[PDB]
Amino acid sequence: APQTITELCSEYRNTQIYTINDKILSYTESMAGKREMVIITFKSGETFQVEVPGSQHIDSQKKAIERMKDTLRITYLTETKIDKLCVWNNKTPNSIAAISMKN
Amino acid sequence: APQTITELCSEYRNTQIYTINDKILSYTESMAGKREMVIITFKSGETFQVEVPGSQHIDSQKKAIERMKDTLRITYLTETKIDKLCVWNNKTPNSIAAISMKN
Amino acid sequence: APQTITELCSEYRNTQIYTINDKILSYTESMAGKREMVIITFKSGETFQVEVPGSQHIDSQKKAIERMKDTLRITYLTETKIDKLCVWNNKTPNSIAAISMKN
Amino acid sequence: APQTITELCSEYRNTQIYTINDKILSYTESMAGKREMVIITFKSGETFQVEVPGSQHIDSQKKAIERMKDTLRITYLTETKIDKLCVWNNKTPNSIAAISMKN
Amino acid sequence: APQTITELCSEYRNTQIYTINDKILSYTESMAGKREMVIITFKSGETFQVEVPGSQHIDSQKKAIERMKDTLRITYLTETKIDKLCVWNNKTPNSIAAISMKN
Ligand SMILES: O=C(O)c1cccc(O[C@H]2O[C@H](CO)[C@H](O)[C@H](O)[C@H]2O)c1
Ligand SMILES: O=C(O)c1cccc(O[C@H]2O[C@H](CO)[C@H](O)[C@H](O)[C@H]2O)c1
Ligand SMILES: O=C(O)c1cccc(O[C@H]2O[C@H](CO)[C@H](O)[C@H](O)[C@H]2O)c1
Ligand SMILES: OC[C@H]1O[C@H](O)[C@H](O)[C@@H](O)[C@H]1O
Ligand SMILES: OC[C@H]1O[C@H](O)[C@H](O)[C@@H](O)[C@H]1O
Repeated sequence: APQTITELCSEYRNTQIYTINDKILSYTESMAGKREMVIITFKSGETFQVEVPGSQHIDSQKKAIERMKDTLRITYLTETKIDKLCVWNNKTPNSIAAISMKN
Repeated sequence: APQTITELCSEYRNTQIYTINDKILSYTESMAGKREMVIITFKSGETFQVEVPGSQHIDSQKKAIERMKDTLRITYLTETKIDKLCVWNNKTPNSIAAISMKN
Repeated sequence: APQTITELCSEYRNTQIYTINDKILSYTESMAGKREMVIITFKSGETFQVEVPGSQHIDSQKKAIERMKDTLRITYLTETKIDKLCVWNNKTPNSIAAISMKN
Repeated sequence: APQTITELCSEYRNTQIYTINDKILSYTESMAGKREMVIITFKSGETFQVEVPGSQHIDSQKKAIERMKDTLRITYLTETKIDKLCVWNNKTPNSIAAISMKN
Repeated sequence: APQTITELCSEYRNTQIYTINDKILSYTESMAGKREMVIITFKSGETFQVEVPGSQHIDSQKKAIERMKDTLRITYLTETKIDKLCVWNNKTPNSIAAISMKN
């Protein structure tokens, strides 16, 4: 298995690493139908989503999507610095595939 | 996908944005049959609900309804300021579609 | 839907509101067979349970019973003040239907 | 239903209350197959388990076993003092049936 | 049942104890398909994973894998010191079987 977020991210096409090195500025959560998602922003203005679960996801990703949203909320609330995001860049806002944090 | 709670809110009929800019003043949770819901209030006097799951909701909203209640509870306990609420105004009290928090 | 805990409580038979205006004094949780329940007490001497799930509950209450136990635990741990409890008075100890918190 | 951990523990024939009055010293968690369990210790040296699920349990205990492990972790992390443990003392380590905490 | 992580770790082939005695340096979480996993690192240079669920896991391990990831997140966020890890050494990076914390 990969040993770093960059190694993992490189296994996928249409992805890139953002080096965030910052805490989340805003957290947005929606339960509206067909928009069941989370959006985060940083003081850089950069904005990222956890996508609504769809047919682009395999069954094993369903729990992992829910976990990713749990992680972003608690990351927001604790003011924890995010190090990198691995994101798909074929989505607007770019879509999170993985996150890393260091202290 | 939308980039902000206002953009997302505007995709739905019968909604409006409340700019709260404040922590939750009271949190109410019911496990009484047919009233399995959460109600929050603010110092300003406003009251909002997370509706009981019902036939107006689509399957994808089930998990998101539960997440929203989770979010409201930890937001309350941590005295986290809510920025905006996207609510449906055809319900009494108005019904939460989305929330945002800024730091 | 109701706007307050008292409104909600009054929709049900065999209920009453206790005004607690205090943090939980003690929290007890059991995984013992037939006694899978939570008990809370207050310095006033007042004791309440979340009932063991049973045939008196409907399916929409299953998640909500688990949520209520979750809420009592974290409310205890954080020394959060409880405003009111809606309880069923045809159980001993009285059984929690709904809870509100407010400082 | 019981109103205290003592009353509850008295309904079982191989149980014992351990008066702990202390925070958890160590927390151990395993996901190893057939050893999916939690072990806690205290400075007194006293060691306790949440048993692996099996035929010593009835179905109603399954969610409660997961809850109890959730409780021990957050109790450990928050340095929360445990008052009492009701345990089955026919197991090594003694097996947790219920927990109480007071402040 | 085992009374310590050391005893437990000894019941498995291809495992060893790592004495960590430190907080986690970095946390990585992926929801990318076929890489739904968590990676942790320490200042010692060691890297460990919670494996992607797979045919090597038995049904009783599926909730325990999710729990372990939950534990690693909150341990990271709270700067909690890890005592030992029981890991499988037939995986790269080595795969977490059990964790102990004291502190
Ligand atoms: O999500 C939509 O596309 C939608 C379409 C038509 C009505 C609508 O709102 C109703 O359902 C929501 C919950 O999804 C809420 O209860 C509103 O009060 C309803 O009007 C949403
Ligand atoms: O929720 C109702 O409309 C209802 C109907 C009949 C009985 C009832 O209360 C009983 O169940 C609650 C749990 O939902 C509690 O155990 C009471 O003690 C029971 O009487 C509610
Ligand atoms: O003594 C009793 O009344 C009693 C009832 C049900 C189970 C029980 O203990 C056994 O099961 C628990 C877990 O439910 C635990 O493993 C004990 O070690 C078992 O003896 C006692
Ligand atoms: O697994 C989710 C992933 O699925 C595909 O790879 C898409 O191209 C991405 O944009 C993303 O949605
Ligand atoms: O239970 C998980 C465990 O399963 C097997 O025994 C493998 O050999 C280990 O590498 C580990 O993956």
